[PDB]
Amino acid sequence: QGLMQFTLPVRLCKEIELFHFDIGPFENMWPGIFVYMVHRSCGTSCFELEKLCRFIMSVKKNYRRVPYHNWKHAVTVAHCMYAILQNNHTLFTDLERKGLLIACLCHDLDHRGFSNSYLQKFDHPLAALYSTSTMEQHHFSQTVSILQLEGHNIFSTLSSSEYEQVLEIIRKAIIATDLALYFGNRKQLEEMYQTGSLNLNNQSHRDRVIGLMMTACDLCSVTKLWPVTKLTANDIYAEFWAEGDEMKKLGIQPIPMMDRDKKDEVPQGQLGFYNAVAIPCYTTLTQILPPTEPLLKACRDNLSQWEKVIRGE
Ligand SMILES: Cc1cc(-c2cc(C(F)(F)F)nn2-c2ccc(OCc3cc(C(=O)N4CC5(CNC5)C4)c4ccccc4n3)cc2)ccn1
Ligand SMILES: [Mg+2]
Ligand SMILES: [Zn+2]
Repeated sequence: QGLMQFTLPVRLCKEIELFHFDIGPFENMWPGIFVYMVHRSCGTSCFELEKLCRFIMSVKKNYRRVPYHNWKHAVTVAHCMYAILQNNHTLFTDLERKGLLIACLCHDLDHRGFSNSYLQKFDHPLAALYSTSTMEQHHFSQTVSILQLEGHNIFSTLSSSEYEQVLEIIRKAIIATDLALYFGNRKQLEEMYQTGSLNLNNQSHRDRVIGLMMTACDLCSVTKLWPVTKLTANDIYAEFWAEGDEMKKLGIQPIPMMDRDKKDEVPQGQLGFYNAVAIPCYTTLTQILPPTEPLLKACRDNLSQWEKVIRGE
């Protein structure tokens, strides 16, 4: 695999450490950037080199050519996690860092470009399969599958006790990317910080904290520079409207978010999403992990930009 023979250009190493880094212009290097981020945080000799490169390229194969939930989004989510882990060096374990970077790379595995609402409505084999968090359990299942391929188990050169630790950590992280679960997860995190009940030693509090980090990296396109954040918004709407198009073909009227005929209300839609979802998430993450403040600042910068779009300013 050429992945082994790849090294990152020196001029990008400081740019990759920035929270608002955009991997967009470097598609050829995306598999190597993940190797670089694994080797930077976890170090070389953490994974057997060849098995790590099979895994990444196999992980890439199982990402479809959907407009948003694709291979570019997996590495983009994985970079923000790497940026979070690098700026919180002492507060996460060795098995957490390597598990979470793998989880973010696999958190949207085999996405077809469809909401959980769509699948749980048009009787798809995935919704008769997993009744809740439909795509999420399929993502973790596809992850367990790839690990068990020949010469791919990057984690079985490790205990069968340390093994199922990292796999549960991976499962929780991938399940936590279900946005419907984020609202409750965050409101309990907010309360524990009010009363001072947040315990890093308590492992069920760790899982809530990681889940919010998973939500933060999943939405990290709002924490990029305005030209990058704007263009990415086109990608997720093109995948939404395509799902809404398939609903109109059955006589079903989609919700305006999935309706391409209501493009003009996207700016007011983003502003509502930032205030209801994005800003609370990064504000809560910043309170628990102060070094994650640039994500909250960059999100504020993009909210003001959507503010200007609405007003013509
Ligand atoms: C896990 C997850 C992530 C994302 C996500 C990631 C990212 C990014 F890639 F950036 F990271 N973005 N998103 C994202 C995509 C579309 C969104 O859509 C909001 C909206 C609402 C209305 C509406 O109902 N409204 C607004 C209204 C009040 N004045 C008009 C009525 C809407 C209406 C018309 C047109 C467009 C509209 N869009 C919001 C966010 C999305 C969903 N789940
Ligand atoms: Mg997902
Ligand atoms: Zn995702």
